[PDB]
Amino acid sequence: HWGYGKHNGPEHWHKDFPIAKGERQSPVDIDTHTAKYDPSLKPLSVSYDQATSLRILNNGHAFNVEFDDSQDKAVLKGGPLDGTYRLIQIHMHVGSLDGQGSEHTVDKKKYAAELHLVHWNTKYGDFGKAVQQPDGLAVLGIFLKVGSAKPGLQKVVDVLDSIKTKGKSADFTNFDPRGLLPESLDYWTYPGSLTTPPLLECVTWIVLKEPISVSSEQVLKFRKLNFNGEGEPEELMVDNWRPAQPLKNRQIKASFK
Ligand SMILES: [Cu+2]
Repeated sequence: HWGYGKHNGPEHWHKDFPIAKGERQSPVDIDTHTAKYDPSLKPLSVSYDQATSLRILNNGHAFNVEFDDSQDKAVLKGGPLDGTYRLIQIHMHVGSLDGQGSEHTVDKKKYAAELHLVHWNTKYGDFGKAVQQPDGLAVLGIFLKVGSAKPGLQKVVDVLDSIKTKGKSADFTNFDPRGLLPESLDYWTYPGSLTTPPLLECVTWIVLKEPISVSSEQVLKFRKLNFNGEGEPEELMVDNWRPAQPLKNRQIKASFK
């Protein structure tokens, strides 16, 4: 199996999933001084108006909000993308200390957490088929930094008690993901992979420059989930992040100067 522990952590993943040592693995450190600004990139289009959330679940790796992706309700397009990408899931990578938690780093700096809004290319029929394509997924990464409480996240915060342990799930309809975005849509983009097994290199990464803020109380609560199942020794779901991987010969582009 796999996890974030000493014996099944990121350093062990390559034995079950050889692609862990591939050419386009994620996350990566974003060196703001070498990223290439590209004014040819069309603007990032986020259309979450009729988004329809379904459930929130603790799969032992993170909390996950699942959406109905049977139609073009909550979609992502524009930016470096060709076609339409449907939102299917949102989860969070969180640290144990405010100075760590994010998967992507900026000039080596790590944020307290990182939200990943996963979308898949509609020209592929469904998510399962999409992950098998180099351009099958588009994942929006949003950093979290301590500040004023974030209303959009309080919705999640308010339900955490119900999904404390691995396998627990709860109804999570009428959740508006628009509430998870910072003011600016400026971003960095590069070709990468899923950051948890199977680690398929099928995603176009779009990492927002502006982190959203969350209150200390909110962050504390997001660290109260468990990796373990109910009844087993309690293992706090903290530091469920994969460290930065070798960029190799990939170019990180910026949508802003
Ligand atoms: Cu993720």
